[PDB]
Formats: sequence, C-alpha cells, structure tokens
Amino acid sequence: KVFGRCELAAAMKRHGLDNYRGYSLGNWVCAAKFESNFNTQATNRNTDGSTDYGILQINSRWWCNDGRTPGSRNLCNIPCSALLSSDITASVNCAKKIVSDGNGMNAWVAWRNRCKGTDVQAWIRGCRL
Repeated sequence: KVFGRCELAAAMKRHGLDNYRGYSLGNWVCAAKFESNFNTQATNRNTDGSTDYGILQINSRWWCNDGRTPGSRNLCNIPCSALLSSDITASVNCAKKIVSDGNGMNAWVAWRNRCKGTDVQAWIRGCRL
C-alpha cells in the first residue's frame, strides 16, 4: 500500500508518533515521503549487503531479520517482511526503538538531509487530524 499524506499522518498519529521523543508529526510524514515515498513495500539494498524495508526503511543489519544479513542483530525481533505490510503497526513500533537509540531521527539519512531544519509542518497542513 501507497498511503495518501493525510491518511499516513492519521495512522502515525493513531500509533503514538506525534511528539514521540519530541518529534512532531510532520517529521515522521516527511521521513516517510523521502524514505519510501509512502510505499509500505519499498525495499532498497545497501552496499554493506543489508536491506531497507518499508514505509520508514528499517535496516536488516540491526532491526529485523531477513535471512541474508550476516552478523545482523534483529533488535525489533521481527522478520523484515512484516515491515512491508499494509498495516504499519510493526513499522511504527520498530521506529520507536530506533528513535530512542541516541541519534534521535538522525538515524534516517533522508530525514537528516531533507527534513531536519525545514518547515516539516507543511506535511500535515490540510489534514483533518
């Protein structure tokens, strides 16, 4: 599934992401936009051999198990296929342990480089939230 902007924000919102660890909802929506461009099935292979999966492109090296990332850690205790699901429940949760790590949202290169310091508020403008 390819979410609509207001539709992704409603759902992220529903799942406790608005101001989760002080990151307002537009950060999360922006992050989503530039990482998967709102596609729950976006996958991307990295140089190191690891893969980015889903709406927020969670990496297999640390957070999920994909059967093909040697000395991968599976921190969110999930098979990475659960992150490509229509229901972003597993992606939000797994992202909550990520953001909590130490680098806030700097964990997502796309946020750092295209969201960070921008009017991330424009991402939820017009949404009946």
